[PDB]
Amino acid sequence: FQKKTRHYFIAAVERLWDYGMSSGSVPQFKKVVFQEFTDGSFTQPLYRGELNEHLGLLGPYIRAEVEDNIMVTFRNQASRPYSFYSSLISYEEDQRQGAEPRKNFVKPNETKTYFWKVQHHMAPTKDEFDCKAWAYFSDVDLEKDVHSGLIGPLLVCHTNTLNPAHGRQVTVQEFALFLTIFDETKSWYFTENMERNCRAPCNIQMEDPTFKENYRFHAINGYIMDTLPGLVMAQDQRIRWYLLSMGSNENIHSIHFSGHVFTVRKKEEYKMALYNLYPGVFETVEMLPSKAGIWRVECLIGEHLHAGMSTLFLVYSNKCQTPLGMASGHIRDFQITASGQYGQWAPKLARLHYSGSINAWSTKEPFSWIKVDLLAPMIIHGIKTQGARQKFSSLYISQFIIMYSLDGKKWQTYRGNSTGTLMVFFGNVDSSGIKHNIFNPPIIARYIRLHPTHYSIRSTLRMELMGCDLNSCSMPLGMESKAISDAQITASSYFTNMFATWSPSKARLHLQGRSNAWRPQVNNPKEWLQVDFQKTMKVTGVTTQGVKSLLTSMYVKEFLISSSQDGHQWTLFFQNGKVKVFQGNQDSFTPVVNSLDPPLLTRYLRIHPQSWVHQIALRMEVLGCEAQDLY
Repeated sequence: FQKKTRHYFIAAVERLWDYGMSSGSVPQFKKVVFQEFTDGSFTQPLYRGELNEHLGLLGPYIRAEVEDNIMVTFRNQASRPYSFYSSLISYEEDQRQGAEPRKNFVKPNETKTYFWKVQHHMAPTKDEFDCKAWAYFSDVDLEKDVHSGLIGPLLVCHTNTLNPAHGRQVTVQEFALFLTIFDETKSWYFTENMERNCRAPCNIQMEDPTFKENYRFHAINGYIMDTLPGLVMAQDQRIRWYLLSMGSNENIHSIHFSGHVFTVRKKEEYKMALYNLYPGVFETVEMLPSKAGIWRVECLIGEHLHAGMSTLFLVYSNKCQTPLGMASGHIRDFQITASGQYGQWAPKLARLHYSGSINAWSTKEPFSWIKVDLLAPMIIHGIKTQGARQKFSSLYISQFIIMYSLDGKKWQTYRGNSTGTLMVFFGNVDSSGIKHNIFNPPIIARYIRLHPTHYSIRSTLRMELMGCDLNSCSMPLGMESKAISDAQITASSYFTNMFATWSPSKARLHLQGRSNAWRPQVNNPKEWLQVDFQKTMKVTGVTTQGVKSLLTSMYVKEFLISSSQDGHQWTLFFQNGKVKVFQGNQDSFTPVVNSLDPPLLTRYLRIHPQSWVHQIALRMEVLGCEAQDLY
């Protein structure tokens, strides 16, 4: 094993604070931020990827192991000079000095570089977790420059915990949360007060009730209206929260995650439901978010919640109404083929919460649709839909219909609970409106289409899909295991006397007994066996088999299948042309791998025998799963 020298090429620059969710007269503000750069030339702006966009408005992640080397090669690009400071900032030796000027000061365009051995002084212990949290910031004006925006996260971990892939991922997934009430009586804000807001209409509210940050900025970062973007994780892959509070002396932030419970190491580990974040207390805390859906982080201190802390997060997965991974799924998955175009393009980047100005789907086309391929047959319980924000303009989809496909070939429309002809969905009201439409129940698709019925200024959408897995279903549905009850299967008829009862309940793949299968009362090709599923299912295929009656051999050679949603009237199974002549059995044992070209959407599944051997006789199984459960 080795040690590593890990240099971070980092600078300070401005831009700042977009509001643009929904809730036009938005101000510009112009505070400072830390920024990662590529090298010593300081050119490439090191594009903040989907995996750390939550980080947004503060600095990048500086990271090391125990016996390691940390290096910062820093440039300042701003008006006030700033600096780089943290707890282990091991400055060495003495000098031919005048009472030790150990003052860190970094002038604009000058390059102050410093590097140090990270000793076990910063390190987590055996009683602790994989990695500890620390803060870096600017020490020049440590009152102002924390409100100025120079907040930074530092991660010190155990040896053999990081990767060649950068950072660590061994069942991890890490997010820093940065709780501060910001204020502009601090950093340079004179160059904001009469820069923007004022020209000839000015001279309104000096310091008297104008309090521009106590008008707004309760930060969980600085994307902090009631919403910040990239809090994206799996419901099993057990997440580490890096919770640091900063700011002034009221900046006690009592934070929780509704529906979830976390575990905090200290001496031993003990289990907590909310944490009181104190200014200068840098916490590391873990959870296993086994409640799938959509939640939020909030500071539960009354007044702080009611001015910008009700901030979302999203947990994808299995168990089993989970997101399908519009954040953490596929970097640029499926989209359209023609129906989607504005430069700022289609899915590609139409994901729920995704930040920036180039963000979401965007078409001024009356005949529009988007289309995801879920790569597999999948459960989809619902959809969260949301709009995007323009120049000064609110723009979303207000109504939509959904279509889906199981194959790629034959699509149809959708129909909510007894609704009418077509299921009309309500969309957003605004450019934020996380309108979590559940599909009451089902859709086993692979492909989903969203078509707008009405729009604002364009057909504009970003979204996330709910559901899970089936069970990835070349798996038995429950005829062998008997998850499908003996009450839950009827046939057209059954053969019964005294020595035998060949009831429909017995049509199971490997059954023994005297009457060990289904047989009808007489032998017709308009006969049938019917599985009721007490909820709506997907079918991969039907595995058929015959009977060893001790008398003679008995099996079904050829058959047809019918489906139904109501349970009473029947739409039957077709090829590309006429009905499907299914190839079946030849013996008293041996099961048949008999699957469907379109996989079947159905709650009611009927076997219709055609040709047989000696009598019609059936043992069987269904391969499949649900998706959801009715209409």
